[PDB]
Amino acid sequence: MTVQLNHTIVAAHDKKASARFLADILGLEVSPQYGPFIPVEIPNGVSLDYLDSRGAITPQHYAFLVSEDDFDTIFGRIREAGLTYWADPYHRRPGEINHNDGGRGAYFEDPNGHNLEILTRPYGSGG
Amino acid sequence: MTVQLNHTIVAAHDKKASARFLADILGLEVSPQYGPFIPVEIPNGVSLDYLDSRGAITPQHYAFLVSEDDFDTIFGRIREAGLTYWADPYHRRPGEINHNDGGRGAYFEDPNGHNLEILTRPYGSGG
Ligand SMILES: [Fe+2]
Ligand SMILES: [Fe+2]
Repeated sequence: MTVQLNHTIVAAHDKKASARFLADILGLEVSPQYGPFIPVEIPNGVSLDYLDSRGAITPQHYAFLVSEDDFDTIFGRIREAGLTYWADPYHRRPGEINHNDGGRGAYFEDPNGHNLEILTRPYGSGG
Repeated sequence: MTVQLNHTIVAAHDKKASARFLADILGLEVSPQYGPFIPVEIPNGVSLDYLDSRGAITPQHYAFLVSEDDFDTIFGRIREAGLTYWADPYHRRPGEINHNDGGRGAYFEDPNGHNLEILTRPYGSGG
C-alpha cells in the first residue's frame, strides 16, 4: 500500500518563529500559512505543521536523515546559533557528536523544547 | 538538501499493541523491537517509533496520504473494529467522511487517543 505519512502537527509558542527555526536550520523553506498552520515541507513527502500552542508543550522527537555534506552544513548553523548539541538522546554528552551505524549524528532543541535529531545513516544499518 | 524525516516517537500505554493497531489498520508491518521502540515503517521513509509512556499521553496528529483503493480498504478495517470516525478534526460529524480537495478523508483515534487521519489528496491540491 503506497501509504505516506503526509503531515504531523508541531505545537509551538510562536508558530512562525518555530517553523522558520526548523526551515533555516535544515536548509528548507517555510510554506504559506494554511488555516492555523505554518507548514514546513520535508522532501520525503511529510510536512511539519506548526500550530500555536496553549499551556505546556509536550516535547516531541523529530529525527532527520541527512547527507554527510548536509550534516556539516546543518552542524555549522547549530553552532552559529549558539545552541548546545548532544551526542546522546539523554543529553549527557554536550558538545560531542555520535557516530551511530557508521554515520554522524547529534541532538538539539527547538524553541519549544522539541528534541531534534540529525543522523546520516539509518538506525541499525552501516552500509 | 535531500533531507528526510526519518522517525518520530509515538507515546503509548502498550507500545506493541499500539504499533500493531496502526500497522494493521494501514496494511503495513511492524518491525522488530529496536531498543525501547516498536517501529512501524511508513513507505515514504519515516517510521513511527512506539515507546511505552508514563503519565498522561498528549494526543498527537498523524495524517496519512493514501490511494483511493487503500482508502476503501482502511475504511473497511476501521468499521470492522467498531471505531467511530469523523469527517472533521473537531469530531463534530461522526459517521461521515470529508471530500477535501476532491479526495476523501476521515479522522479516528488510536488506543492512546492520537488523532489519526487519512486523506487521498494533499491539502490545497485538487488535480
Ligand atoms: Fe532518534
Ligand atoms: Fe490533518
